[PDB]
Amino acid sequence: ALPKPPGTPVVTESTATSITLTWDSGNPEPVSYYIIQHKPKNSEEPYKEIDGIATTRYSVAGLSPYSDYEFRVVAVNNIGRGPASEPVLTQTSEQAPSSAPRDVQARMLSSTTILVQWKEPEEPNGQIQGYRVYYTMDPTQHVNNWMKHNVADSQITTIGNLVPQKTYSVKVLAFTSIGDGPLSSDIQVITLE
Repeated sequence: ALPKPPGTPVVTESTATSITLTWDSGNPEPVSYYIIQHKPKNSEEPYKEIDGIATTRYSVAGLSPYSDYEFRVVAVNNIGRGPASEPVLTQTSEQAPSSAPRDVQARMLSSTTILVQWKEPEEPNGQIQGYRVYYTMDPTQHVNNWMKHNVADSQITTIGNLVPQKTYSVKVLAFTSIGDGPLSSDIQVITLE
């Protein structure tokens, strides 16, 4: 007869871009192979299908970081294709952001304070936990020797105690739990009233 549905698949490995599934055959007799059905959790469209999986374990790659996914497994034998299992829900791991905060802007508020603001990076790869604002009077320095101000998840901050009539270079990165993303390319702001 046709195969019965495989056992509900179990996620046993995950990375930022892959999910590894294992399942029970769900069947008394041997199965020829399996088909994995996968989609984003909140897609309302039909599952995509990976055909011809010859074992009861498979890693689905390259998915995107910090994303919700739905999977099912289908068994096939010589008679044909059985019903899909019950779905499993899961989520790929986070990464550091892989793009810079966008539209980074700064303007003078006084001779000693500026206003810095930006937009969220397009590629956060995770929950943004905060931003780090780098600023200096000498941008030839390594960024780790610039002055630094840490911020929570936000898009605007003020920075004070600046020396008047100076060009300050400013760079901003976002960070997730995993790590720091890239720095925006330098902008300049002058402490001139």
